[PDB]
Amino acid sequence: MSDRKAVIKNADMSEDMQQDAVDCATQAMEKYNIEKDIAAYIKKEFDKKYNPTWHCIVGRSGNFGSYVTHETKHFIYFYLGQVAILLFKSG
Repeated sequence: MSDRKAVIKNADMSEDMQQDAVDCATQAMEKYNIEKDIAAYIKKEFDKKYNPTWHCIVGRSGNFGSYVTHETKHFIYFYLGQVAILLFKSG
């Protein structure tokens, strides 16, 4: 019995981001309980403190495997029971 997954999938970043992401993700979920604010709070917190711009997006097993490339060259991917977050920099 575990109705609260919340796990990370993969991350090809330096590491300071998957760390600041897991935190900005934890605080984003603690400060914000929405889906567009978590992505707007992590995307706004990332670009406003990591240089524009990051693609902190959220979803639910929709189609994060045929429209997240954009030549990322580095990114991270979180999971939250039915939800899927994708942070990265398409700069």
